[PDB]
Amino acid sequence: TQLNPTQQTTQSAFLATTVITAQCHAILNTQFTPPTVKPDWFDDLSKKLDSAKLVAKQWIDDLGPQVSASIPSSVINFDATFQASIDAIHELYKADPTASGKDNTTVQQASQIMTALSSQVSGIEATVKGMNKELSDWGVKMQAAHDDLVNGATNIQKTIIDLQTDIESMNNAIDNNRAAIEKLNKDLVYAQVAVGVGIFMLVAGVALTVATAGTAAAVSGGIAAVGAAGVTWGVLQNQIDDDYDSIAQEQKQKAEDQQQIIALQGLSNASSAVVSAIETSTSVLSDFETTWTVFGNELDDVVTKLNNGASMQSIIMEKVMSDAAKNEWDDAVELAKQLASAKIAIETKELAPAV
Ligand SMILES: C[As](C)(=O)[O-]
Repeated sequence: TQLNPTQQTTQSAFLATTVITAQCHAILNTQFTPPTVKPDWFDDLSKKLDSAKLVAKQWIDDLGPQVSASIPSSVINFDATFQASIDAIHELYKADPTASGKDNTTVQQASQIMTALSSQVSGIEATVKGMNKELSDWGVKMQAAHDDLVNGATNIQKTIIDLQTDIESMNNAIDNNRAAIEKLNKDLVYAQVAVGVGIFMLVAGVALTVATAGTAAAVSGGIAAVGAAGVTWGVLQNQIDDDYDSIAQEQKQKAEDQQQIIALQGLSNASSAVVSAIETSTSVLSDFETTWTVFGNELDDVVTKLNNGASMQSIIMEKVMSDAAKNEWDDAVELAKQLASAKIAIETKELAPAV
């Protein structure tokens, strides 16, 4: 069975911010080690990686947990007043089911109940919008760091005239792998069934050189995918194998220092993935804001109707007052509670393509 509209935007928004977190961890799992003879460009490119890692940590340590928690708590924290409000309206109707007219006290109370509930929705709208603005601002900083890393690698790669053909091959495989991993994550974000509570993050370094992480001239690109009880470590290995198997063979033909230069775009695999995840999050956070805006305007419509002389009878038939809406809301709250307490596992490994 499928997610109802409020469930869908709740879950999608939350999973998308969880992908940002996963890819920030992937940035932190990106690394490279100088060759035995450290070249002119190493320190400056390393600083650019450090800058990307710094921005990643701001999300992991501060902004991320706050944005991600705001999505379910907006639903959870609205529940008590929403229920009491709808119950009060039902009770008003039961006591005076023919009440109509702006001077009728039942109408007046119903109007005041829905006006106050709408004012609460407007506050929630602003809260979500503010969160999406904080994400936006942070994402500008991450984009800057990403662009600087990309451009740094690109300029270095231009200066070694012999390797241009191998760099092209590596960067084709890198683009292929990025796209494949991105699809795994986007598929989850946009899934239309309940993900459950077994949500996890798979974070890998990917050897792009013969030299393993920590040894001279090594390059380790980062990848991450979110899944739930569908991503697996075996799936990630088969993709790495699919995309990089041939590059791993080619890299063995090259000197250690050369393999490193060929792999330098890998240092921004993780940050390109974070940039994509920022894109997706901004979109589904707008969808989530829209969930609240729609609801707010529905309540406003009830207020307008009452003030123009509508009967309570006409109001009790509206969508917001209906049994279906109550049951969808109740299901959205439950979904949101499960997300808010979900304990998201992080598993970290170092992977290499096949030989
Ligand atoms: C009451 As609602 C935010 O699920 O439309």
